[PDB]
Amino acid sequence: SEEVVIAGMSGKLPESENLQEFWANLIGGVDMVTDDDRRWKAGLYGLPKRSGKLKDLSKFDASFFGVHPKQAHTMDPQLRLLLEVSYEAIVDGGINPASLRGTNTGVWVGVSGSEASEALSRDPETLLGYSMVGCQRAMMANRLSFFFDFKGPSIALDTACSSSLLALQNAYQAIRSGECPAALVGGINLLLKPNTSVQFMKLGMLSPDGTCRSFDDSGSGYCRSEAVVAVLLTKKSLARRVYATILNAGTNTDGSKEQGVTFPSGEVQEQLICSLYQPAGLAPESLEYIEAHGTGTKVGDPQELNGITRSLCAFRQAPLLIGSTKSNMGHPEPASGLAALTKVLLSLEHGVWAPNLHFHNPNPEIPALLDGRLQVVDRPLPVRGGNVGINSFGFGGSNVHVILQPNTRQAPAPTAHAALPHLLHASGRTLEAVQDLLEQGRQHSQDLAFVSMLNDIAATPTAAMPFRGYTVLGVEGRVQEVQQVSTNKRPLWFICSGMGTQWRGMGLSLMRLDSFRESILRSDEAVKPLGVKVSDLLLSTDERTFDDIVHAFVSLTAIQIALIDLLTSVGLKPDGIIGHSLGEVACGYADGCLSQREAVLAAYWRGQCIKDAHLPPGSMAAVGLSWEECKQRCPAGVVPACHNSEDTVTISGPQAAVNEFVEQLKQEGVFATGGLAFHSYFMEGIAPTLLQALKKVIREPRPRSARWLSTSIPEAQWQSSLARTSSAEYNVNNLVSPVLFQEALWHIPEHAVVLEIAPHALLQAVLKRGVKSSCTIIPLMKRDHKDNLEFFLTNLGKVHLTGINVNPNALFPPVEFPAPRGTPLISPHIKWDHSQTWDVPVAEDFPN
Amino acid sequence: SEEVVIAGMSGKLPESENLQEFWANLIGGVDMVTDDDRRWKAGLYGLPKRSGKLKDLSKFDASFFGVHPKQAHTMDPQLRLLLEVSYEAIVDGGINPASLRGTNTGVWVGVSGSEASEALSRDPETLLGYSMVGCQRAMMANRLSFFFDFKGPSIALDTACSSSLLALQNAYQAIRSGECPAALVGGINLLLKPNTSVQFMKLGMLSPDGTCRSFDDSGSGYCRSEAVVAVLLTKKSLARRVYATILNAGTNTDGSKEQGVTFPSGEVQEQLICSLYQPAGLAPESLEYIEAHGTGTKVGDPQELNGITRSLCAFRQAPLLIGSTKSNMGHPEPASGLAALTKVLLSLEHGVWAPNLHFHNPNPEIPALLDGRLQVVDRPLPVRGGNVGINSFGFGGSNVHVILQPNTRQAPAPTAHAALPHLLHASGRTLEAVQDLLEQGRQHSQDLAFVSMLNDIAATPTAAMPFRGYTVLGVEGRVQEVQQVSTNKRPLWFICSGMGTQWRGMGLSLMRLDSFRESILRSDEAVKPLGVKVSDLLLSTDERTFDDIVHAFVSLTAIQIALIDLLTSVGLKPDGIIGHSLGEVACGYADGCLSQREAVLAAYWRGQCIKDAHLPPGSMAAVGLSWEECKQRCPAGVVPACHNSEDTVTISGPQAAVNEFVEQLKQEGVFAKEVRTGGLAFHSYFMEGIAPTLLQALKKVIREPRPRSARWLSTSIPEAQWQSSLARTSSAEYNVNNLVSPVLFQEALWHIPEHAVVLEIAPHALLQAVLKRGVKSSCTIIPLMKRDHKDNLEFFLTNLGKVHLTGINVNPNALFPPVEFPAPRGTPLISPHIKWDHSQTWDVPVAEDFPN
Ligand SMILES: CC(C)(COP(=O)(O)OP(=O)(O)OC[C@H]1O[C@@H](n2cnc3c(N)ncnc32)[C@H](O)[C@@H]1OP(=O)(O)O)[C@@H](O)C(=O)NCCC(=O)NCCS
Repeated sequence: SEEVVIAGMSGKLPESENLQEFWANLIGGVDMVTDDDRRWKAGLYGLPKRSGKLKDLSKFDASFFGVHPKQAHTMDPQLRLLLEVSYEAIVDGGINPASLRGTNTGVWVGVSGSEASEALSRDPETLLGYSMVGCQRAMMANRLSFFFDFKGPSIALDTACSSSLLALQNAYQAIRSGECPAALVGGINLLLKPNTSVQFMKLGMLSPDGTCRSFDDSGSGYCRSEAVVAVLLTKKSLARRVYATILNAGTNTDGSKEQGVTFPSGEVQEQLICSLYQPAGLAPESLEYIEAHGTGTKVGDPQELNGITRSLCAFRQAPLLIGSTKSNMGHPEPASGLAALTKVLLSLEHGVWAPNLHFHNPNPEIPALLDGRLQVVDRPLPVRGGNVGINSFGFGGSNVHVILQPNTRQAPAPTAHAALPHLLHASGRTLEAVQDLLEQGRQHSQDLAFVSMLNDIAATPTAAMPFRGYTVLGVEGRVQEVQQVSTNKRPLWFICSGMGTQWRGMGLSLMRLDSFRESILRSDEAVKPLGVKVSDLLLSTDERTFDDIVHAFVSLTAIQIALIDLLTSVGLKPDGIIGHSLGEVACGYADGCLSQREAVLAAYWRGQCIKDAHLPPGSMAAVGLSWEECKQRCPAGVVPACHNSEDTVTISGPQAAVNEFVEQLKQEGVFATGGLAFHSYFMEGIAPTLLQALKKVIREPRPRSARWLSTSIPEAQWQSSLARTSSAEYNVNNLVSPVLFQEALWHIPEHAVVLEIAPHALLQAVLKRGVKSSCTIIPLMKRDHKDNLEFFLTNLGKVHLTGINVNPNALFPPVEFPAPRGTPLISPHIKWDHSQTWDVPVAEDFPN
Repeated sequence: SEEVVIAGMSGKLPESENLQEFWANLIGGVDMVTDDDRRWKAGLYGLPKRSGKLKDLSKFDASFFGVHPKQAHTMDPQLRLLLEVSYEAIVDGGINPASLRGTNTGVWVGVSGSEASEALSRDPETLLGYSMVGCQRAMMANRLSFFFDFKGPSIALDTACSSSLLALQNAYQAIRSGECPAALVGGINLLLKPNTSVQFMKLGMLSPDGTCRSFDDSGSGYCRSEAVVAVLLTKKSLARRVYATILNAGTNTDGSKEQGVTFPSGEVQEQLICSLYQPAGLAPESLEYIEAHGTGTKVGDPQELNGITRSLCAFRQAPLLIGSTKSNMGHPEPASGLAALTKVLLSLEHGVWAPNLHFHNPNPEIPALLDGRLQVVDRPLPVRGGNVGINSFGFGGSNVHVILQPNTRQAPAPTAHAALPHLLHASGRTLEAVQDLLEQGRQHSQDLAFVSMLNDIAATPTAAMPFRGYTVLGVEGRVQEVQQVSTNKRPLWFICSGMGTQWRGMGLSLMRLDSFRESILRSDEAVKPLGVKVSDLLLSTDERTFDDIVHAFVSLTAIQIALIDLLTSVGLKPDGIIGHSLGEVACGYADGCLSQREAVLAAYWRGQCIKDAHLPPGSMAAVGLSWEECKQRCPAGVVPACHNSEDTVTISGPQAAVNEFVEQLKQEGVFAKEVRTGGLAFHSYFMEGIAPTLLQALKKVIREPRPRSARWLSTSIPEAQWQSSLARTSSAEYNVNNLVSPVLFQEALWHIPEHAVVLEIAPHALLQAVLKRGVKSSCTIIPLMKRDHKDNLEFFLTNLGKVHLTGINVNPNALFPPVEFPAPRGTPLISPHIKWDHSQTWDVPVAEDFPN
């Protein structure tokens, strides 16, 4: 009531294009403060040459954010960057942004400077109205709320250095209280305007060396720095990834102080800390590490650390580890808190505290550094376990402290079926975007949570993310396609194929998959009282198992049902359905006419009734002749049985006549079963005995829907009493009547996606010829493929490639969240279309 | 679940130097939008000539706020003005700011613009570091928190037009939750930089006519305006004044909208409203009036009002009254919400809704205006009763709504309490500041709550408010002084006087005062078993009552105790204490040595033991001779008895010798007059006769001798022996010693420090004369009662006033029965009578300080 977690993060920091580059610099002891001329000539107005600066301000994937180019060029680069970082942070947490649209999710952005607004409003003659909508401080929050459709609070707040952590704290209370299910929290700072650094210099706040020497005797001021950081908070119930749980957080203010408004009151800071620990059941003994503000100033460092000594150290046996991210990258003013937060969370996730720079000699006014009660993290130390504190104190006296509980959940042990292959989808703005996400999958193909999260974020509108891809994890090579999509809503068609598609040990492969095996085990309950188990048949090693015509009819249709069950579980419902032979039983299941039990028995009795009449030897053959031209040339006894295409027709009749009429047909160069002759007169013998058996199984005939196109009954009689329902009468009719397949294939619309639901994809050949050029035709199993699970997965991948959304996670047992600690970061692999590049204000745009 | 009230308010609005001028303009239908050149040449860059502007930005009482002049000149005028308005708002609510120092009181300021910061940071070569501390947006909140010592949150927030009402809403939740006992909420906007108006113009947001034609068909944009407003919220338990109770408030945000980020979503606004009424037990039927955002834009007016129609009108039988303060003064952007709030609260307080301007033809896209379900307040209508809604919606989509319950408490009946005089104090920055507050008191002298509040806020540090004053209400003429104070902490001395101070029906007057009467009735219980009641003695008509030496001793000391009890109840604890004669008994009470019972019996037995010995006729006389010169010239049997001053000494002895030594002393031209003593010779050998009989009686009354403190200076025992066994405690032994030993009074009066305040605690102020001569020139000497004054209550009050005049804080409210708060509705505003020292004028950025 209610637990609040840090779910996702991203950022741009000095010399750090994303949080991965940031971690690299932290743990590697790189100093991200630089002295180049990026923002203004170094030395200008006597300023320090050193400051923390972002690599680039010019990039922004404008069309993704609905920004036309004339506006993009007049947005605060703070905002352009924050839009990307905010998206990065939401998907970092395994969360599809669509899941939060329309919700009362809040946005709080800590921000102290609107230097671009100043620049872009300097000339009345030429300025643009829309510059306000891209630059005014309120918009730093409001444009986020607008893009993401977050209808909770949308506030830009300024408390100077504490602004971003105060934003965290405000968001935290909104979630704890119930106001908000989640919150996007931002911190931003840019160094565009030199006059600002001069004001700070003249106040005595900036060190000339341009260095935050956190805790050192040598410390003589702070280094100004840039940062764009965002973090997603959610209530625990919505989280996938969880970096940490926020145990507590508050703010107070120094109030009145004899020494002046910018003198930090260590006593009041201490007061804030004290109010948040022991009074809330949280012991200072529980802390492992505290991230101090640590700007490295003569006055403020001792105030702060001595305050820590009195509020926390005094109630502890063990030394308290202390650090400050500012030693590494300088001080990004209002973004300081979230910048530091990312250091803490990256440190926790990697198991190692990233060390401070510039700590050579403890400040002698700070007893606890000299007696070892505080221990500066000055080389990488391993994370021993414990809660974490964060200070962020602004120069006007606004103080904030937050207490974190790191997530320590470990990966599950691999089970019997983590050995399986998995499927990974991706969407993206560019080819590289998709390539990178897929590569990350390949590199962490065993991290079930990581893959589960990547799959959740892949289902996106095709307008927004026009590139898709898939790869199959857990198999020999790089099995991968990636391609651009066009935004046609591509309609989905199921084709259930007939006999001929059986084979030796089919579905031995897919029985490994728990989801498939369950649809087989449910088909077992339909045929247990009749002394047969489909599960045994599929798992059988016996060469001859499927020779028996009941073993074949039941196994063929039980596999079609399992394939339909999987396809359903991943979110595919068909726009149209078409059968061939025995496939019309499976179509009935796909249409909601037959239950599972009904359809499996309609295959058993269809097979049992034919086996028991020990009929004469018959034969069929596909032949290269049209429909009307088969009736012409067919010897007596042989009839055209299935209208596959304009060129292919399958004929049916007695073995004698058919084997002869085929050898005489090859001798004129023309294209040319179980010893049975389906869809001929031969089965009118079965008609009455079947009708009776299947009247006992299909008691309550349910209507066929518009989506299912019949192949047992021509278009002409679609309206009839027979065609209304999937009755026992409908089924018998299918057996004797011809299969009018090419008849239905005319109806398939442009750009459709056609799925051949069968244990072997026999009709691939026919469907290409029968269906429009645009349409893509996708098999699901192939006969004697080394591994059909791989095959199935690879072809689901091809469906995702079309623009239809597919979520593979339902194929495998669901992952238990929160994700384990150490689950790889997602934010750094979200890549944008930066073909771009956009205007950025420059020093000469401001007064001198 | 803690009730949150709006306790106090102040502001500067267009053409309106305070909320009274603002109310005058509202109810009078004055248009505060003007077209002069104050900020920039009107018309510049094609801008509207019209905007709402403050009369002045140049004033600020810098030293009061601890701002040195070099910094004052480089502060955002927003902040300078906000500091004054914030102070004004706290004291408006009857609340002394000192009562909130050190507390977790929060500060939230809605603010969208830092145009002064831009100006003051334009030249690197010459700019000041201090400019940041006076101009950066965070400081608009942080400097308030610094000055007032408010240690809760200190946040400057920007949601464009909704910022100040969002600040109200955030503060509201902090108080409701327990985070904060109170909160200062500000809203600020200035029009310094023309380029900003150009940006707004180019976005299509500003009407050319420079007018918010709220709800009119004609409406084509908004008028930009300035405003500095602040409001104090508290939890109910801390409030004195209560304008209204906040029943509910929330914010949401429009989110995603096809039409663009600055298109207002009436549907989402509706959603916000819906979430705050029926789900919280608040019925739309309960509203009387809703203050709409009402910027007067083609698109936004219908979105808003139709949203109101669907969220509220649809659940109402009666028409809903609607208005917008923006018709009156334009739109002050982030300060819009609190500006509108003051309209609502002023309207409520005066009993009349201030009408909109510029409403001629209803916007035809708004059905509810045409069918009468919404009724624009376009002429002044009386307030019939009901809850009030306020909308404030920012152009980036941040929406806020607050629901108010107006305060309707009425003044109690004057009833069976027949009207006493009261005392009214005031502090201020200038003479006028004090004169005005006192005048307001005089004009509302029967509003008990108003007076009680004015008294609470008068107690201030003397460094900060160097002028004080008082008046006595409820009496014949104008009893008033006002004067400047010096910042010496002036120490407070009590002088308990001796005999001679009795008189016929003394304290008949002060028995009206409940607190005094009770200290008499407690002195009655000490002497009921001995067949005497002091209350009867004071109320007695018998001319001779106080001739009897026990009637006098007990009544004199019982009144001294009651005066000490009053002085205590108004907050005065003495820095030093000094007795004379029988006064050393009362000193014991004032020092915490004697209980009330102990001290009243130590007067009874001191008097009864002298009455019993019917000793020889004796006499005393004050004489014009120094201490050592009396031992020289005194005939044997006469001794110098009391050392009153360097000039006056009272001699004591047998009637024979003293009457002769007085006629021989006038024949050498020396001052010499008899003292009326009951024919007795105090502080002579004559009382060694009483010594044993008293010591025994007083050992039965003072069972457990308690130590005298450093504060009490003895007059029965010289300085030299202050360390002794006798002087440790206020024992029976100490008391007997006083009777026989001389009274060493001028001895103690040397010790009284410079600039002290000396109170003669006696039923008549006999020693006034003596104390002036005995004590340093600086020191001020104040009586408390005077013999045969027409009315001693008036006198007492007038002299408490004179104590307040010195810089020592006195709170008269405890003398009278406590006022029940919240104050009644209509209690006069305080904010407009808080006047500052505006002698200095300060820099204000100008249009030329920005780019062109
Ligand atoms: C300082 C002092 C000289 C001033 O005396 P004062 O100004 O004449 O004061 P008084 O109380 O006498 O009052 C003034 C007038 O009212 C008269 N009066 C009215 N009511 C009176 C009353 N109840 N008792 C005595 N006199 C009274 C006086 O006779 C006097 O008359 P005058 O104006 O014609 O001279 C003198 O009060 C003094 O020294 N008192 C201290 C005596 C002392 O030390 N001990 C006494 C007992 S231990």
